[PDB]
Amino acid sequence: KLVRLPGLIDVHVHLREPGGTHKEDFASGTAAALAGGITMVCAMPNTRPPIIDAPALALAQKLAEAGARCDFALFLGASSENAGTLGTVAGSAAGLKLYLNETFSELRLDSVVQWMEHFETWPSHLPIVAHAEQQTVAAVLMVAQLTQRSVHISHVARKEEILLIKAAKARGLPVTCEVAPHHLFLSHDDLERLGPGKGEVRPELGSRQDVEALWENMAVIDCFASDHAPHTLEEKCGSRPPPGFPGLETMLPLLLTAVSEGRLSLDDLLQRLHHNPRRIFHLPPQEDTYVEVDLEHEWTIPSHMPFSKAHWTPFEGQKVKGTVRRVVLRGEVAYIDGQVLVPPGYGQDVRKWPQGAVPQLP
Amino acid sequence: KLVRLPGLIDVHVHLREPGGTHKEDFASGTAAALAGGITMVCAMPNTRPPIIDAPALALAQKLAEAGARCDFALFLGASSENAGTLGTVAGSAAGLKLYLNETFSELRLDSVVQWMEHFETWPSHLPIVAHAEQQTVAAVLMVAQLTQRSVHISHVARKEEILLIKAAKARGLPVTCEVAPHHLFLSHDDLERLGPGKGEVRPELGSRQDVEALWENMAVIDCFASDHAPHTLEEKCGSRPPPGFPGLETMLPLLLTAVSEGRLSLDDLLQRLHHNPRRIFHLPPQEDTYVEVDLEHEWTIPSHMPFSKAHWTPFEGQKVKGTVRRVVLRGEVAYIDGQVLVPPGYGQDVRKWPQGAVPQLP
Ligand SMILES: [Zn+2]
Ligand SMILES: [Zn+2]
Ligand SMILES: [Zn+2]
Ligand SMILES: [Zn+2]
Repeated sequence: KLVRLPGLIDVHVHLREPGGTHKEDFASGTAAALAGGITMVCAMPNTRPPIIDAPALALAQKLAEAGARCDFALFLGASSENAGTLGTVAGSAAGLKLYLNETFSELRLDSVVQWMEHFETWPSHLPIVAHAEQQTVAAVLMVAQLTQRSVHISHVARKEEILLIKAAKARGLPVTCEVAPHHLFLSHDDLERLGPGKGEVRPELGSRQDVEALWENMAVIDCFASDHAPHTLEEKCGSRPPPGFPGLETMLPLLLTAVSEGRLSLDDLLQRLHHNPRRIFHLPPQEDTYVEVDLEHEWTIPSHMPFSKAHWTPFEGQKVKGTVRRVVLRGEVAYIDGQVLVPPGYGQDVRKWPQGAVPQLP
Repeated sequence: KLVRLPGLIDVHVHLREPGGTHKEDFASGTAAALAGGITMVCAMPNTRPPIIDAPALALAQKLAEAGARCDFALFLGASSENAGTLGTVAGSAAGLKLYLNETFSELRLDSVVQWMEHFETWPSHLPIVAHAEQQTVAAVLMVAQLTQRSVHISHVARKEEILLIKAAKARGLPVTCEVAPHHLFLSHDDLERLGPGKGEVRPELGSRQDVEALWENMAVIDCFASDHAPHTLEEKCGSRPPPGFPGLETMLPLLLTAVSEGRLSLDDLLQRLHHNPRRIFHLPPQEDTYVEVDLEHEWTIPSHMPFSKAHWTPFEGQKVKGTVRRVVLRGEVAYIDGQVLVPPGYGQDVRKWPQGAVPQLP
């Protein structure tokens, strides 16, 4: 007996196109999404070139429309040069992303004053997301208060961070956050097995106490999102390992295992992979769209999942219970038992749908 | 014709006793203070042992009462172990100091949650000061708002920081700040001359644009304070140079030069070295206490000033106009033209004066 879920949404994926297509592209990344029960993704802007102006966004939109197999929205990225310049294209994007810790030259912000300028200039009704670790979470929360608006904090990984967000919410501040599966299901205890190269991710893997704190504070977590950050094994095992893990194909199976063990409910899961992503990012419903999962099937995560070009996974060897059996996207069968059945280009930009525009005052 | 000033206050000095007395002690540091026209100092807690509990404070109080030549108050320091333990001695201290960036093991805080615990437990009517650089200023401001109280930011050094504080003040937040003379009178342009060892200080020397921003934003600066941080030349020129500059003997001459050039007024100076320190830290007046200065005398800063055991200065070679001629402290001549005339032990703990206790609700 299969369980029918709505079409799940991952608001944080790196699909590497343009410019890193050996790591992943729209076609491979969205195949990975569908196999993981995800029917809509929001793609991050740290591509090459990065999506930091209108021409780069226009290119990315066409690459996505031609390559995506599931539906999508594309983030714009904040730079040291583009505050006050994105107003005409802002509404066509998923939102604006600020990289406040380690980043590529083009997305580096060298001053909190630049963060303020973005919060002041980006349209007030549109989403802003920050990669912010440790005290940077407190800092960007301050900037959000000074500019009187909301902020979404990406991949919370530490007890310190989730307790700070909890305290902010207790004071009624408009902050939401997400947590990635590797910060719920891996810790320092796994670095031995992974090694210093594969184990490289940002935010870094937490202690057992960090992991326990995130579970204890599940009520504070608004969304789950993969931070799918594909890099090849050659890159991860090399001399200058880039941070990041692939995660689209493993996220839902890991979380379904946790549901089966009673660590959270099916509803808790659907709030965090469907309802809260919709409401925070103003993402539209998808008609005739659903995912069928088998909660009984026990399997072991292999050395690589079938679709991501990353061709490795940090969850290798973990036992899971829960499998995606079928995905239907807008009335077409998109995935069955290991086979993707919609072509590159089937996916659409949800921000171009009438129901996908963010409502605003005239 | 000499100008009579009130007794000036430096709220940020490191006098190194106990535990670093080769660098400075209470007797030498307060001689330096008097020679710089300073009649009251607030001593920082990063001594050895650091002033992080009642026994250490008790020892420091006796060392100061025996050695100080001018009046003083002593800070307590926040640690990872002492939140909630300082209530009985808190009122006897200048305030509580948090070291939020680089620090010794004992004063290191590893989580913003620890900062919050201190803001929640330290008595609400007593001062809290933070060493906070760059985004750390935004972070500690957030903690101050979450806990609904004030904070004083030490040595603001950058355009980024002063503009952040300016924006916070425009929103009516209870934040004050101070700037040190090296961040007004030295910059990157001086690193050539100083070298990488002598030039080591935290916050680091700013760009010319940072320096210009602090002057342009003088209205935002509540206090001047030296951050007198004596280290010997051997230490500064050695393989692991500690950060910090000596500054008590040079601060007032540098600032008087700026007054003579019309860069700020005499009143602007007295607000920042007398009135605002009194009101922010609830420091009492000193009876029959005053400083006589000569604003006409031009001289060149030598390779070392007479009193600090640091026996070097980063201002060597700068031309100044303005000299301290006489200091009277509580009715006794304390300093005349290069000679200190009150003995170690003349100085008193102002927090023990009836007028030096901080008023509170019963
Ligand atoms: Zn990130
Ligand atoms: Zn990311
Ligand atoms: Zn400091
Ligand atoms: Zn200091």
